[PDB]
Amino acid sequence: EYPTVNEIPVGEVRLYQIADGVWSHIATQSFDGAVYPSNGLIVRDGDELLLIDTAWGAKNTAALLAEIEKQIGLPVTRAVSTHFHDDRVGGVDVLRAAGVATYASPSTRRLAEAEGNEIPTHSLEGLSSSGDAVRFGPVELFYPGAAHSTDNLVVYVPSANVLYGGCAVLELSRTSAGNVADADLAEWPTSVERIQKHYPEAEVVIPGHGLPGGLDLLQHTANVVKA
Ligand SMILES: [Zn+2]
Ligand SMILES: [Zn+2]
Repeated sequence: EYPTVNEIPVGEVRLYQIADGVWSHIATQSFDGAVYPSNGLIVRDGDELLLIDTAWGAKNTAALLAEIEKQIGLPVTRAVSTHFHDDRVGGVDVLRAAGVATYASPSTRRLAEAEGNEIPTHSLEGLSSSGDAVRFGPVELFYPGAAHSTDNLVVYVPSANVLYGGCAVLELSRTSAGNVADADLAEWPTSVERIQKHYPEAEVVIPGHGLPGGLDLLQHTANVVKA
């Protein structure tokens, strides 16, 4: 009973319990002639919440904050954007106005600015080269290399062995790689292989869009991109 677009009223957000102290957030947005869902993550960080990614636009991100307060009731104090596109940074200004400290890699921040997308305030150090990993409260942030975008990060939650792939990871039902305009199609299968090798104990894998599954999403992603 993972929410899909037909279950999510316009401008609304649903939360889904992944594990103890780990939720995904699902919202929908228009893109290229269709309505897409997209996923973000919420992780308990002590007495606070760590947010991964906006809910794709200001409206959705406002709804996300209201839904978190209603369902969980701990303050969101920090947010990480996993790449520079609007399903990851669109809503940063809302998060900042709400008192959330926003974070992204230096590369994500530079690309966001160049694209005219919203810019997270704070730079994440130690993610500049492929294979780099840093701890950020209750998660590990990992830079696997260029894939969906040159800057894309993935997020691992050690307590629950949850791998959040963002848009570098495709849902099983995906037939195409989606928006490849900023992708490195040559490097993407290799970046996915670095994810597979780094997180062999992953039990849940959450794509940027659509249904969670297992490690199979990673192979499926490699296969689709190769084709
Ligand atoms: Zn993207
Ligand atoms: Zn996306």
